[PDB]
Amino acid sequence: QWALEDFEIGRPLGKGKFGNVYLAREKQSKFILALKVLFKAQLEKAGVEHQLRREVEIQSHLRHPNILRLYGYFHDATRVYLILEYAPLGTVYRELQKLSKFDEQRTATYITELANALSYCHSKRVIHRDIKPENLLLGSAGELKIADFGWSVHGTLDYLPPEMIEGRMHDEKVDLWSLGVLCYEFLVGKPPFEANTYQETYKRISRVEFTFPDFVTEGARDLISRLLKHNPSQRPMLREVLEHPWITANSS
Ligand SMILES: Nc1ncnc2c1ncn2[C@@H]1O[C@H](COP(=O)(O)OP(=O)(O)CP(=O)(O)O)[C@@H](O)[C@H]1O
Repeated sequence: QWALEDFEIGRPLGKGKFGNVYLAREKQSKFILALKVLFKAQLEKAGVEHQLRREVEIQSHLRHPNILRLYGYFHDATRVYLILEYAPLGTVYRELQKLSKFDEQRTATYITELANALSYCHSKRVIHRDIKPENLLLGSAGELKIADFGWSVHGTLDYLPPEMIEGRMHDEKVDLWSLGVLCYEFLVGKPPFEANTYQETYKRISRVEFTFPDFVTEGARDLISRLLKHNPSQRPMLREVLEHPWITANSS
């Protein structure tokens, strides 16, 4: 379909696992996009050549103002290139280092943008493992865009919920956990179950051992508490998140 020839490639936007993401421009149209290079090599030799074909396909056909568009793809000798919407304000990760914590307005805002993006994603039966802040890009007006592609129906642990590490059966509730983690991390500046070892983060996640710094408000504590429940069934539905004294008081 497309080829390396169709694009002027520019500066590096960052390094991924299996290659880098370049800034690029389609020549006939001068459309500005991102162009993700993944080497066939470290997909062959990591057992994922299968895995991405599925994520692409899932991604290939879903569309939402807060989900990163995949436009298309192609390949050459030993490289595969994906073709992405380009997010100019980078990752929420950098925004979080640059700022350390987020105020309640922006935090509630991002959680709204996410719930939406996710409830739409629920409406078509899709889900999310790698739902973490380095996988959250910011668009030209300042809005979230999920950029991790994420699965349908069957690693650092900070963002995994209990059900996925104790090896159990797991459903859309997984995303509810992620929002609690993401919410906590936006406000506090670090994930609720952070540790220095994989093996402690497990106990910490398994039991749901987290505490709040003094500066975190009764209303946030409540939402985060509702979201971070060991039993998945006990966690809310996304509409209850959206309509929540706190979210509602603080979003845009
Ligand atoms: N579409 C885009 N627009 C702007 N910047 C992007 C982008 N895609 C990627 N980047 C930048 O390049 C980095 C590497 O890409 P990406 O994060 O997708 O790699 P990756 O999936 O292999 C590892 P992970 O998903 O865990 O971060 C991103 O963290 C981001 O800084």
